[PDB]
Amino acid sequence: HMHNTLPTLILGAGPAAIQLAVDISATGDARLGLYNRPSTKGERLKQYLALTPTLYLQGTGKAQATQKESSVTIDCYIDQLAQAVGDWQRLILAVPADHYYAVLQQIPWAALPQLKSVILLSSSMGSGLMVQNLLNAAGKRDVEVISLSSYYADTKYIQPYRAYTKAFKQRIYLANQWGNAGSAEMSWLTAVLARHHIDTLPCSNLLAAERFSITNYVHPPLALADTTLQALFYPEQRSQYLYKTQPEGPVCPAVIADLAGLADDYKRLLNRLGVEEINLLRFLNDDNYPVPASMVSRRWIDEFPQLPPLEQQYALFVRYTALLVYDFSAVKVATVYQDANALWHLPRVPLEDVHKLRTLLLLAGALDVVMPTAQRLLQRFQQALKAFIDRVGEEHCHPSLLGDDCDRQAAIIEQQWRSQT
Amino acid sequence: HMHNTLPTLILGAGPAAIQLAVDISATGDARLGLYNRPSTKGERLKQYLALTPTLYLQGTGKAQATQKESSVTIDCYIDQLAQAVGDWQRLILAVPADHYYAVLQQIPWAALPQLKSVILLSSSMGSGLMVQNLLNAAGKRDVEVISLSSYYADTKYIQPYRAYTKAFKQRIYLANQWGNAGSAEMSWLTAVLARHHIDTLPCSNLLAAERFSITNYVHPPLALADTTLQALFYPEQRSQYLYKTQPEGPVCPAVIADLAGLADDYKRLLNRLGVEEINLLRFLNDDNYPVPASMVSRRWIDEFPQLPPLEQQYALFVRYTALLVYDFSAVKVATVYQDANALWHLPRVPLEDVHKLRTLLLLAGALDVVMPTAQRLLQRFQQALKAFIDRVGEEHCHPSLLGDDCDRQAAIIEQQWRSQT
Repeated sequence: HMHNTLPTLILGAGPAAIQLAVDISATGDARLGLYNRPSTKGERLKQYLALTPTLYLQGTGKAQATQKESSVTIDCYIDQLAQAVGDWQRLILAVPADHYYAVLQQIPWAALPQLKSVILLSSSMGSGLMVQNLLNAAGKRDVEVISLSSYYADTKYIQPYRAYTKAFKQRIYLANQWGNAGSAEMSWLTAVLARHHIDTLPCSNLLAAERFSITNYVHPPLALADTTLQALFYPEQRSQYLYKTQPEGPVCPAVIADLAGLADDYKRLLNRLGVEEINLLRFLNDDNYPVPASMVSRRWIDEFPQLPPLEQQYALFVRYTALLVYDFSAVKVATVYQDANALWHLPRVPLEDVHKLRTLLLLAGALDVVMPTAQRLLQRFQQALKAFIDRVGEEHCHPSLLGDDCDRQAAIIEQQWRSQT
Repeated sequence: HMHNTLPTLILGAGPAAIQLAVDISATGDARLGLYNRPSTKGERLKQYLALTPTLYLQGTGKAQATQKESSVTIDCYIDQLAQAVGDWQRLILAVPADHYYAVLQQIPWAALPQLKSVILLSSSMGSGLMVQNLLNAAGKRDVEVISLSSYYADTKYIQPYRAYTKAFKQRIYLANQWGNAGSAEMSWLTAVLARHHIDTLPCSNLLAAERFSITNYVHPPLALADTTLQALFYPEQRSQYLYKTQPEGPVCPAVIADLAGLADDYKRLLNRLGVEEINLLRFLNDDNYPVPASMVSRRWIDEFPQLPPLEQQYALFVRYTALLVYDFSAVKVATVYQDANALWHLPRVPLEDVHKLRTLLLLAGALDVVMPTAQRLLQRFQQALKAFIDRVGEEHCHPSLLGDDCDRQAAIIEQQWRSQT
C-alpha cells in the first residue's frame, strides 16, 4: 500500500518516459511497465528491451546538478494497449494530450482490478474532465485522476532507450478531480519532483491546473501563422524558426495579436466553465523563462491582465524579442513528411495543437462562448491543409490528415462538466 | 561662371570628402582644395599629398553600380584655416555640424573676394541660420548657404587618402536661405548627386531641410542610454552595440520611449520656429532603411503622427527589432580613449550629438519651449561625464570634455531667426 512501491504502467515511451522511469525507480522499488505504439521507433525499442530491459538517462547542463548518469530496468514492455492488464495500480499517460481519448478507449479497464490512479503528465484544458467521464463509464469512479500542467523537464533522445535531460521546470501545477491538496498520490508526485527542486502547486480542480499548459497559449499563434503554415506545407522552401521574427520565423505584430487574442478567448471559456483566467505574461516570465526587467518591466508583468490590448501586445512582442537574445532561436519549424508507405503526415507541431484547440473550440460553441482568434487560427489551418491534400492527393495522405475525434471529446467534456454544475 | 567649374574648397578630409571630391571632378573641371585640422590623420595626409596629390575611391556592393575605382587630384591642401584664402568660390563644410561655428570663425572672409556659396554637407537643425548670421556679419550676405539633410553616402577608409563607398542614399533634402527651388548651385548639387541616382528634394527654408537629419533623432536616445553611457565611460567592460537590444545594446522600451519623446520635443521646437514636424517613422522607413510591412505596417507608417504615444513606441520598437534581422548589428559603441598626450577624449558619438542637442535645448529655453526628453538625456549624459572626469581627474581630460560653445551658437541662431520673423 506504500505509494512509492505501486506497480506503475507508463503509456508512451517518449524521452519524457525515460526521465520519469528513472525518477520513479530512484524514489522507490516499484514494478515498472512501458507501452509504446508499434511505430518504427516503438518496434525498435521493443526488440532492444527484449534483450536488455534497461533505459539510460544523462543529465546535462543545468540538469547535471540533480540528474547524472542513471539506468532503470523495465519489468514489462507492451505495444498493444489490449495487453495493459494485470495488477497495475498507476497508469501514467506520457502520450500527448490529444491522444488520451484514443488511448483510454483501448484500455481493458476490467482487467485492471487494482487501479488507483491515472496521471495526465502533459495535460490540456479539459483532459481531466474527459478522463473522468471515461473512467466513470467503466465503473472506475474511485480512481484518482491527476492533471499536470506540463511535463517537468526538457528531455530528448541521443538511441530510443537513451535520453538526455537539459533542464527541469521551476514549478508544475497539478490537481485531482476532488480539489484535494495532498492525497497520497499528490504527495508521491511532489516527492518525485522534489528530487529536482521542482515546485508543485495544488489547484482547486483539474481545469484550474490545466489552464497553466503553456503550449495551448503559445503554439497555435506561432505554429498557425500564415508564414509558418507555408513552411510546413511546402517542404522545399527555406526553413523557418518557430520563435524568430519575420522573415526567419513568424513573430510580428499580427502573430502577437493572435497570441494576446487567443488568451482573451481562453479567459472567456475558462470563465464560462467556472475557472479564473491566468496572468499570461507573469506565467510566461515567472513560471517558465524570464527576460530582464529592462525589456519587460515588473509593472507590465504584474498588471498585464488590466493593460489595454495594444499594450499587452507590445509587452508580448518585447518578451519574444528578448527571449531570442533555453535555446528558442534553435527551434526549427518541421514540415510535412512521408512515412515508409509514402503517406504524408503532419508533424506533432501543429497537429497536436490543432486537435487540442479544435476540441476547446467545439466545447465553446456548445457552451455559447465565441473564440474569434481560435476560430481564425483554425480556419487558416484548415484552408492550408485542404490545399495541401489537393496538391498531393487525398489517397496519398495518412488518415491523421483527414479526420479527428475532437467532436466526441468535446461532447464528453461538456457532459462531465454539466454533471457537476 | 559655369557652376561646375568653380574653384571649390572642401573643409574636412573625412571619407565623405574623398567621395565628394571624386563626384565634383567627374561632373566638371574645377580647381579642388582640401583642408583638415593638424591631427595625426591630417598630418599624415598632408605629407602624402605633398608627394602625390591624388585621392582614391572604390565603390563596393550596391555602390559598385555607379561608383567604380576612381582617382582625383587635389590642387591645394591646407591645415590652417587662416590659409583658406584666394579665388575660392565654393566652400563645402564636410566637418560635422557641431564644428561649423569654430571653423567659420577662423576663415578670413576678406581674403575670399569671389565667394558665392557655402554648402553644409551634413547639416543640423539651426546650422544654416547660424551660418547666415556669421556670413552676414562678415559682409557676405550675398553668399548662398545650402544645408543638406545628411551626407549622401556610406563612405569609410580602407589609408587616409583611400576610401570605399558601400552605398548611396535614396534622397537628400536641401535648401538655401531664400527657399529657392533651383538656383544654379542647387542645380549643380542635383547634377552631382544624380550621378548616383540620389533624389534631391528642395525645401522652403534651411530648417525645413535640416529637420530631416536622421542622426538628431536616432543617436541621442541610443547613445545616451544609461547602458550605453556606462560602456562609453568604462572602457574595460564588454562592448555594447548601438542598435542591439538589451543586454547587448540599448534598445528596450525605455530607450524607444526616449526616441518617441525626443521627436515630440523637436516638433515643439520646430513648430515654434515656424516649421512643420516630420513623420519620423515614414522618414526612417521610406527615406532611409525599410523593413517589411509584416513587421511595420504601412498603416503605422502613414498614420504614425496621429498614433497614441504607446503605439508610436510599439511601432518604433518593432522597426528597430526588424532592422537587426546596411549592417546595424555591426555598429559597436565606442569608448573614451586617450590621445598621444594621454588626455582622455570622447568619441564622435555621442560628443557631436550632445553638442547638437545642447545647442537646440538652449535655443528652446530662449524661446520658451520645453523639451523634457532632450533635457533628461542631457542631464544623464552630464552626470555620467562628471563622474568620469572625477575618476580620471580633470587635468587628464582633453578640453573638449570641459566646455563647449553651444551657448553662443544658440544665441546666434535665435538672433538670426528673430531678424526674419
